[PDB]
Amino acid sequence: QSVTLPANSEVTYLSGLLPDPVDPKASKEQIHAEGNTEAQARVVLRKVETILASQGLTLGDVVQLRIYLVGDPALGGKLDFDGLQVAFREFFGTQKQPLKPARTTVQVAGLVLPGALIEVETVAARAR
Amino acid sequence: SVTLPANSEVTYLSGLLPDPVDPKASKEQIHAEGNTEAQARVVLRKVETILASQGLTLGDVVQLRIYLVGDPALGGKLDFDGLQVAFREFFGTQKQPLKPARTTVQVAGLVLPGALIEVETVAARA
Amino acid sequence: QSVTLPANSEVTYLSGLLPDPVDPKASKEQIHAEGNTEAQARVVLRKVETILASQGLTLGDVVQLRIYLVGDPALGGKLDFDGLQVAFREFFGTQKQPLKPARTTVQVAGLVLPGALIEVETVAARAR
Repeated sequence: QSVTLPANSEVTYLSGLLPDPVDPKASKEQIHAEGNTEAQARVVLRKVETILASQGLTLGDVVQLRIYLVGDPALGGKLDFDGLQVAFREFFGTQKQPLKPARTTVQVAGLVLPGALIEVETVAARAR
Repeated sequence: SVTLPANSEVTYLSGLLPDPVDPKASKEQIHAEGNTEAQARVVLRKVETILASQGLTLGDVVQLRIYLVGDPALGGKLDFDGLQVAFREFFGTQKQPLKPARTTVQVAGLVLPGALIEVETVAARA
Repeated sequence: QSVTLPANSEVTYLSGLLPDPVDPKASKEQIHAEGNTEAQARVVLRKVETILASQGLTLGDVVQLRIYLVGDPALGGKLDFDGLQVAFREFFGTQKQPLKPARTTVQVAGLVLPGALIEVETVAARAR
């Protein structure tokens, strides 16, 4: 629905995050990601957690999540939203972390990393 | 461009979709219908209503991001004019003349089949 | 990586910026932009520079850059990330302007200006 930031909030913007290449040491021309949308989303949400934690922030501090999916051929070229929702539910609305941010999921035509099916963009804010 | 004073209270909405043509139909048949003008009218009303339930109006909007899909009924063509027909009913009006920061891009699809528009909103009251 | 704003920040939101059409007075049916991604990104990033300067802001004040690319027909419909990077680096991470904002680059299906290969959306803030 909606999230409201107090005027005393400290706001942190992340770059869009992609899954890790299977070999981060591969050449610029063979660097690529593997896995289906659910697997890749799980990797990317963990990266968000890790980056946020290194700032003293938690997944409960997320105020806005923008998720860009690439269509999966097995799904008629459509975005794999069900795969995404599985991973997303492991990280948000659970008991370790109950909160859910404002979010948006759209199907894009492509991402910069070959084989990547998901990129996530994050805004977090710690009230004060 | 819009500049927020440092005393602003800022609100983020989730992306908003039009309503399915049959919300009780099965999981694979859920879908939206209508052209861009009609679907934009449903979505902008949801934005209006959600904002009102928080004490905010369309004048409080600072950033509108609009994702359009090509219209299947027109062979996948982008119906930007339809969007602008609906959009003008809500913004740049006389009750509230101001214009928010906005972005309109054509995405490949939305999570609701047949949906041609999603709107993402940022609002702030001093 | 990440950019975090103190709660003293004044935040500025720009509309998405497109490259200029090759004939701004051409018909609604022939209006179109030209050039490859690197050329257009250089035009679009300049509009960001110019608009910020007119607001008392600099490119170092940019906190978030969202870049939407259209696939280049000359690239089989692939996004021209290398062209984008050439242009982007003339503007961010230089020696006069060292800062780099949180950014996201994704490939969309289309933009509202035919022939446009890039739109850039900007959020800026000067701390106080």
